Amino acid sequence: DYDKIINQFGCEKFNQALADRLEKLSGKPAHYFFRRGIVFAHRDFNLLLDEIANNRPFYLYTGRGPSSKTMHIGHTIPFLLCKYMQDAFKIRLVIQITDDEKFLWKSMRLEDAMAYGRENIKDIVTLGFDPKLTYIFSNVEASHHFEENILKISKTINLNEAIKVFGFDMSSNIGQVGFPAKEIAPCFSSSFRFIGKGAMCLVPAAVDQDPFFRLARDKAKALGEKKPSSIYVSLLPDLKGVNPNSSIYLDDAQDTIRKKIIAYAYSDIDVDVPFEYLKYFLDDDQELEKYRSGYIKGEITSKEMKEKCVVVIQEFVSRYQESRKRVTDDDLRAFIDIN
Amino acid sequence: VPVAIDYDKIINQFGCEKFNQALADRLEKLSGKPAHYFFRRGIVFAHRDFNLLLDEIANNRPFYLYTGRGPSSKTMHIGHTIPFLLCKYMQDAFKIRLVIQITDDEKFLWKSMRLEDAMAYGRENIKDIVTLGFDPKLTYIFSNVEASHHFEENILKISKTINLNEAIKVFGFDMSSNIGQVGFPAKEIAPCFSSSFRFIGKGAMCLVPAAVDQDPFFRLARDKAKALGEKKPSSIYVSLLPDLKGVNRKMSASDPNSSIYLDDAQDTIRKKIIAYAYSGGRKTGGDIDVDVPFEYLKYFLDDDQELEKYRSGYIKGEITSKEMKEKCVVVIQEFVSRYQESRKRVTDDDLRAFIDINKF
Ligand SMILES: N[C@@H](Cc1c[nH]c2ccccc12)C(=O)O
Ligand SMILES: N[C@@H](Cc1c[nH]c2ccccc12)C(=O)O
Ligand SMILES: [K+]
Ligand SMILES: [K+]
Repeated sequence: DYDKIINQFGCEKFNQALADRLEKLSGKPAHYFFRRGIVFAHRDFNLLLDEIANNRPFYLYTGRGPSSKTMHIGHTIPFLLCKYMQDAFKIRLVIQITDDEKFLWKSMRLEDAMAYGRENIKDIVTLGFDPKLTYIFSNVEASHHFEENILKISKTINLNEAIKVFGFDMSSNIGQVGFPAKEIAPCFSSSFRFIGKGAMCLVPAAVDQDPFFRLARDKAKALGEKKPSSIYVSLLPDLKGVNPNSSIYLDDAQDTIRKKIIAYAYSDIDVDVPFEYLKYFLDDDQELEKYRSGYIKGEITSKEMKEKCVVVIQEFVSRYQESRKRVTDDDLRAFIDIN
Repeated sequence: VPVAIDYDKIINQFGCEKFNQALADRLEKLSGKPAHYFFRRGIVFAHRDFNLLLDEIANNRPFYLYTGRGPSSKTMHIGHTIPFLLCKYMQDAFKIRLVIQITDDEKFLWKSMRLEDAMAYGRENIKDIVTLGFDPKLTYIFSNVEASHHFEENILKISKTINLNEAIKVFGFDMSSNIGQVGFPAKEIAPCFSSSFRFIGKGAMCLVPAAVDQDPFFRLARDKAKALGEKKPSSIYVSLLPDLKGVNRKMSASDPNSSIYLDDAQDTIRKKIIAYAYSGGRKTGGDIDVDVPFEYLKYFLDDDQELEKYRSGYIKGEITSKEMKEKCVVVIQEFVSRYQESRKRVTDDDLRAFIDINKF
């Protein structure tokens, strides 16, 4: 229930007026995420759209927390949204890899969290962001470049707030408690040398990242910075239709994919996982529409739905692996270089 | 109580060991050279595991010193020089490394200050410290803001081992504390571990000369040593020089008029001491135990026999309070003057050598 999720976090409901505006402003149709309700919520997107209308530049900011097995396809969603956004407005993108957060939260040696951090970057670079417009960084290694901001953010946030907003308690470690300043800092242009002096930030994130951003927004004025704007993506469910072997991984083979879908995909179009997967990955609106119409009229079977989902997901992973196989460890360096 | 302090109540309220003359003797044998007068005159009163640091030395194992200063807007008073003098000595006696954390972060995080200022003040305090004349080849002085990231791993590892329950019980944090403050003790703890500095031997033991008010950081550091696979730091504690009325053995300054500052003119030093220094003298021997001028000498008179001569003479009424004050004036005066002429000669080249982690 998406209205209840919006109510709990207290952000705004996304709407199609905002998609039209974005389409109008980009001279190209809004990415289908905005059209299919995958982007369902926001804070101040209108204001970021106003920034584009006034031909002022904005920049994107998103993050990823390590915890490596291979990444699955659900993990690509905000990053795809950033790719489209970068390619539409040829704008800069900063990606935070939270090796520190994963270390501080999970039972994990730091070297491993950092090691997973690097693979996640290789995996993320795969989606083909512009190296001249994208800065991806490890927190452990590189959040000190905006140390001043971290301190400044940290000073404005008392434990009272930290607890209420994040649910810390007497057993939270003092790293966890300090960490939100490191997630908030990249929300401000002053955090990066390579970004214009008062560029607005746009933060595409799982809705569940919101508290960082309501908070960042509350402290912006006190810090003399522009309020970031944010947009939220629904989370792709696993194939059973929920949140192990029923996720679709980025290193799954073509046959592994056809297996997982035929076996586990729950098959009434509001409950149908194969359609839902299609909502997220099938490029063609006229095509997707055929299947929504088709299943609804009973002119298409669950067998056919599964199988169209199969080939679409197969087209996606195959594109991904074709690029992945070619990401050299040299290529990784262009993205993490600050200088 | 002007000079006299119940050192044992201070030692018990913290959980540390008391210093003894056995440890100074051990220090003499091991360095060949005599033990710094700090160790002989009661100024090093408490410690944790100094016997073990001595055992490291005796075992041809290296150690390093670590100490700190939070920068302030204000000129620091001569009291502030005490643990840094102890380091200068320890460094020269063992030709060992020293790391000095300037906590511009802490001062920013705790005070009503722009970060820019804390950092500026930090940079002045590095000039202030270098003045005391350390070995450029063995001393790393750094700002936390610029430089603590070279040990962000240790900060992160340390941060994992300290929960809020503990952070509060130990440091007195509350709901109105900011989250920078709460995380800060990991940053003070980190330099206790040789791995926090690339240029120090794999597992060299740390020795922290400190005000006892700093113990909680080190008790905690020692508690997390095993957790981190690191050697427990040793710690020795200095009794703080009192103000001229005695009493305020705070690193913080009470009534400026009753403290001697590193920028006081010679006549101010005389005026201040003669006017406000509380004396042991009787109405009409002398009461050494409360005599503030003698206490100052205990801290600053680099000559043992001359100290003994004033002590003796005082106890048997052979020396007057005016005379004790007088000698106290000359000693403080010379110390401040040598300090000030040294400050002038400190170039930025001097400074840049102390500041650069690449030197080692
Ligand atoms: N903490 C997030 C990662 C992250 C950091 N910064 C972000 C900004 C936007 C979205 C996500 C992030 C996670 O565990 O996944
Ligand atoms: N909290 C200390 C600063 C400090 C950091 N590390 C230290 C090590 C030793 C002594 C003091 C310090 C102070 O303001 O005094
Ligand atoms: K900037
Ligand atoms: K080391």
